[PDB]
Amino acid sequence: KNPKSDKFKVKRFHHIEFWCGDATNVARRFSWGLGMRFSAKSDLSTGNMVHASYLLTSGDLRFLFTAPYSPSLSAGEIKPTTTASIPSFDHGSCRSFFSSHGLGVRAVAIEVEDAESAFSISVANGAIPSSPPIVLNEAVTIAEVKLYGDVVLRYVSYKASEFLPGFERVEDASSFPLDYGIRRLDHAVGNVPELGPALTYVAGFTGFHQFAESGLNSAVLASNDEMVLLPINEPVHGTKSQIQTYLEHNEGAGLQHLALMSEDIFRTLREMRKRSSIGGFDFMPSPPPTYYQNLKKRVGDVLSDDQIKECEELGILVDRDDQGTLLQIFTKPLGDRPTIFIEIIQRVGCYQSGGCGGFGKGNFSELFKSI
Amino acid sequence: KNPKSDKFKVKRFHHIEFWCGDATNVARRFSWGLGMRFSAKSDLSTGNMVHASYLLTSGDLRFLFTAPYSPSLSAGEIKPTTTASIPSFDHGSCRSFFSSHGLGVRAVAIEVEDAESAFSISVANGAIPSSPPIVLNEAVTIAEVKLYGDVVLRYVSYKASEFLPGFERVEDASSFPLDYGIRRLDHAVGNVPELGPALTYVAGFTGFHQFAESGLNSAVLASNDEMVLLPINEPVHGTKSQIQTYLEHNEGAGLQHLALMSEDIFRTLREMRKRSSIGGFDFMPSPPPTYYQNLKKRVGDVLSDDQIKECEELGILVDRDDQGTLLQIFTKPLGDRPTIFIEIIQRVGCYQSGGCGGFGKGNFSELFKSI
Ligand SMILES: CC(C)(C)n1nc(-c2ccc(Cl)cc2Cl)c(C(=O)c2ccc(S(C)(=O)=O)cc2Cl)c1O
Ligand SMILES: CC(C)(C)n1nc(-c2ccc(Cl)cc2Cl)c(C(=O)c2ccc(S(C)(=O)=O)cc2Cl)c1O
Ligand SMILES: [Fe+2]
Ligand SMILES: [Fe+2]
Repeated sequence: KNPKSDKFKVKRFHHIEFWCGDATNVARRFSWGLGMRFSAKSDLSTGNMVHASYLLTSGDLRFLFTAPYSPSLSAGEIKPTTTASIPSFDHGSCRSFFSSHGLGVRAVAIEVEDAESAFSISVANGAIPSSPPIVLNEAVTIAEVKLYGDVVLRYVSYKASEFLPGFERVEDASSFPLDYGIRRLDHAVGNVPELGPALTYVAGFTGFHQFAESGLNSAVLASNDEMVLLPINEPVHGTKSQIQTYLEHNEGAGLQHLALMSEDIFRTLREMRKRSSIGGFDFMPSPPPTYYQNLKKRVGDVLSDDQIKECEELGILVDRDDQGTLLQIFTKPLGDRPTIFIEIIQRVGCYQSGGCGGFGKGNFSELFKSI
Repeated sequence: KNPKSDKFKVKRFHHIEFWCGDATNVARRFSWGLGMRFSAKSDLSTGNMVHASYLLTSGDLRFLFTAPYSPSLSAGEIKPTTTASIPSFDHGSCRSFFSSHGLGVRAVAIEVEDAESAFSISVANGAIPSSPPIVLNEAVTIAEVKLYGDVVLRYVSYKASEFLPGFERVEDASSFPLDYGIRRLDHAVGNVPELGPALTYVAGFTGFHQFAESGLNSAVLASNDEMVLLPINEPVHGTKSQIQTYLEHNEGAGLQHLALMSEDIFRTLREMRKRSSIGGFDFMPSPPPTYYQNLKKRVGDVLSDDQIKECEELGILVDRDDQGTLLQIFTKPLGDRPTIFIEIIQRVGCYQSGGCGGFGKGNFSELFKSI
């Protein structure tokens, strides 16, 4: 069942903010690799003396890339006089986050009905406050609470093309319209040392209900309509687990993978694979000959032999459950450390029902099986 | 005149090493933007638990991109037991360099006859030692001395496709052969607060001879054959200077620009300009209508009206001196801060004579003039 126990009104995923060393180069790599458009900016050219922030958009998915300038530039500023466009930004936290964890997701942003209320309620139910609700230009309100490790859950809300006050639109010869068909964030997954408490903490302050060898135990938390999915993994050892390997290279808990829905996974993967070796993203090694042999018996009704074989061409993995089918594939790590990666997905069956077709639990032993 | 006063035998530029936050994304941006090939690597996959280093090559130009992993990975190592492939690497210095200056050049590497001797001699003539000569796998010897700010002059020497011991070749489906025609480093320029002492210091320890409004005073230091060019600028104020603007955003002295020679500047600029908005590098605003009108009188004999107008198409600036002509164009800053940039050049007239045609001093008042 889905209890619908949300403690405050949640709408949709709103954006993912990466904390980087140099925002410019990462966005520009991400843009070309993922087919994402340069749509907004906040930096020196827009009067921001604190941080450089660049927004990539594709359909409704928004990726934000941020880095700190020399503190010397804003040394005359105080919070009340700040030129930062994201009031929660902190030079030390960012440099500290980036030193300890490397390129990674700092904030999972969700749009809510009233972020002020979202923050209060959440903190009343045990959330660790990170940034208090700030009202920007009397139009947008943001707040932040701790999610897991140094990742924050960011609440955004609008009085109601615009990202945020202070961000300028790139509407231009500077924003080419790349688009490899990716459209929205499906899920955002965290790696933590202990699942239970992570779950109890997060479920405790949001009201998100459990949508709930491998080397992992996982659980999925979700909003009332199940359109915000926030899964969490923990490792398991002795008889290494790949979640532990993440925790060691990441220096503790963080965001593991960003599942990005595509309106056509075949075109998305043609386009992304054309660019792997030329500035884009590499993909995990393709499953076997045989794995494409066993899909013939199990996805039949979903997929004609033609649509199948072309999964074999693009290294797409398939899985299924009573509610539907799902097409997925995984990138290699996005940066230097073997930590955060990206998943490209498309769900068949089920607006459509959030979480349609599972998350590929099936694929594990059915890749395996083909070797 | 050129005195030929080198204190030790110098051969050619050998490589430029950038210190980055995340080496992976910068190399991958640089590769696509500049038409440079992924040729070698040293990282976790090659057994390097200390740093991730990725080599871009184009003709003879080598760009190296390096970043630190979590120190936790090599906590059991001591210098004698290190898995670093570049023995001079230091986790703190790198993170400290990167925090203070942001994306930038850490090392200007020159190949010498004997780096051990190069280091001793230089330190005997007043160089500030940075890293002592280390012999790698009984084949290559590197040493480092301070150049200016936190930039080091790196001496490399071979017992004699290989970069260095410990670097693996990417010879593969992983190293696509991009090539927009860039072939070698022409010059490497530093911005410092005071020109005199910088010059006296550097000229003092190398023996490099002086090959020697704007808002700057500059001087060019050069090797015996004048194939290694190491120019230095200082600012001038009151009656801001753009060198001062660099010094403020960079947090002091550093490397200003990398002049990259192309075997065909028109093809290099077609290819680079195709990619500006799609993961590549942006170029400074093109000079006027009129500037292309005045080239008609002054480059005539060098360039037919056809070859000229196509400078106007690509925003290429031209300049000249008795020894020859030179074609040049400048990128916008390569990273977040308005600091380091790249120059694309091609020299006509003058093997060819190092420094043929000047550095574009002429272009300054002749851009100006066209506005
Ligand atoms: C339940 C949840 C939402 C957290 N979830 N669980 C997985 C998942 C499944 C299996 C393994 Cl090993 C690891 C993960 Cl993270 C998961 C995956 O997106 C997933 C599915 C399959 C595989 S693969 C390529 O077959 O082995 C890898 C991953 Cl990472 C996911 O979302
Ligand atoms: C002598 C030396 C080797 C250091 N050198 N000097 C310049 C130079 C010339 C003029 C100004 Cl303003 C600044 C620099 Cl750095 C220089 C340039 O490569 C150069 C030439 C022209 C212009 S522009 C586009 O006309 O104004 C800008 C630059 Cl950055 C250069 O190498
Ligand atoms: Fe997933
Ligand atoms: Fe130059």
